[PDB]
Amino acid sequence: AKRQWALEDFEIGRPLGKGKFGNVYLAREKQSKFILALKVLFKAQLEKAGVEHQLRREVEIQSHLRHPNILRLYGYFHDATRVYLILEYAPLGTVYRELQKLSKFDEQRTATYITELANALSYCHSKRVIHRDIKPENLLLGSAGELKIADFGWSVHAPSSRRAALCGTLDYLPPEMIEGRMHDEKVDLWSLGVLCYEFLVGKPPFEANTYQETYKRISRVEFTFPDFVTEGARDLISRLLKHNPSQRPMLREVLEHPWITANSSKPS
Ligand SMILES: CN1CCN(C(=O)c2ccc(Nc3ncc4c(n3)-c3ccc(Cl)cc3C(c3c(F)cccc3F)=NC4)cc2)CC1
Repeated sequence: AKRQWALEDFEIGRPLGKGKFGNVYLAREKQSKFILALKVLFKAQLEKAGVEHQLRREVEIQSHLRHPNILRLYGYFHDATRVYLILEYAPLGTVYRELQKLSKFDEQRTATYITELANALSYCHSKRVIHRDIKPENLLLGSAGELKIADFGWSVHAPSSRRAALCGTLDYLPPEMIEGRMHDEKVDLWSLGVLCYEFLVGKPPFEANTYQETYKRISRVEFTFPDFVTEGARDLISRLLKHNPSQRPMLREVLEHPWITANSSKPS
């Protein structure tokens, strides 16, 4: 006799954004006045796009994860024409918007994000959840500025025009996935390397003018740092962006890396 959710349970307020397949609203649960983000998906659009499967998979995985740096799915329900996801509201919005605003983050902000991300991924891997999307546009910020990995990235339009895709997003694809090799939890360490670089620099490390060059840069691991990137950061990013997934660090080594601990001092 779990909770049967119904639309009637919520007061809906201002739109927070348009998705590919519907909209997200600021909402309150009526009795409690608790604030949350209500995501509405239109079944006819889900069907047209062939994405129901993505939605059942994530809802299943997501309903079972509880971690302060993973955006919580509190529940879901549907009617004849709509699916509703009752999601944690992150008041500070996306990390991507904040990176656009600032162009790049400092070392403390970056290293603190990486700690949060490493903790969340390490929790995911302990539940056999692998290959999480941690692109900036899929990271939200709580009221204390804590990072939250968002659910259901495929339901939101990719940035502006900047990101190109293939079997996923080109800029974040690891070499093992583009040389058709087997892939495992070690993809998440590659992602973390790309993200750390993007945080510090303001663009991802293999960004190129064509789509085939971006691909060659990844497979060859051709990246360089702007002069302002400090040696501890270069060291971490270089350890994360190893061509061979096996030589990528464990998440615990990321968490105890001296650059991370010098710059991420917030008690976990
Ligand atoms: C006062 N202003 C300040 C500026 N604002 C924001 O930028 C902003 C945007 C969103 C939020 N918070 C928030 N929290 C949770 C979620 C969303 N958005 C939200 C809003 C719109 C859309 Cl389209 C998606 C999502 C996603 C979400 C997702 F499901 C996948 C990937 C990325 C996401 F943000 N998850 C749920 C807060 C501020 C608007 C309000």
